[PDB]
Amino acid sequence: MVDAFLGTWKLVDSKNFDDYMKSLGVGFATRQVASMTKPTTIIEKNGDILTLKTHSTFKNTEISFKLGVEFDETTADDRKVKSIVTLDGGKLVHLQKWDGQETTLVRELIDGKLILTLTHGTAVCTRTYEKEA
Ligand SMILES: CCCCCCCCCCCCCCCCCC(=O)O
Repeated sequence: MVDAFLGTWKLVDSKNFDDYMKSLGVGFATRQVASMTKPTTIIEKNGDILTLKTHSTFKNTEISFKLGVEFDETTADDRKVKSIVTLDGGKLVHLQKWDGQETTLVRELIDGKLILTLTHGTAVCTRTYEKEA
């Protein structure tokens, strides 16, 4: 079940985000500001429809999806992708596909913290979120 993921979460640690963003071709100036941004992520559910909000002073996104059903997405860096999110080994696994490329955004609860692992190419970023509410 998804239920321990639900709520409001704040970024408290980030490792290799610049490498991940550079791998996606994000420009230097956007990486600069993103490296100093601390987002809030809000995860809500209504039945098997999940809504994932990511808020900040820089960029803001919102997606809604049905678990295990593909959806179109336009990412914070303006990639137009085909996406699917599923529970897999108790993790929320978000797979984005575009132009034959793939990136995964994997969320796992470890000791009450939500660990977001971002993989594109060889770049692996780990971001740790702490529960606000
Ligand atoms: C909405 C805020 C996202 C994080 C700061 C802006 C970064 C914009 C350029 C890179 C976007 C890459 C895809 C989205 C990464 C999501 C990271 C996260 O939720 O912590």
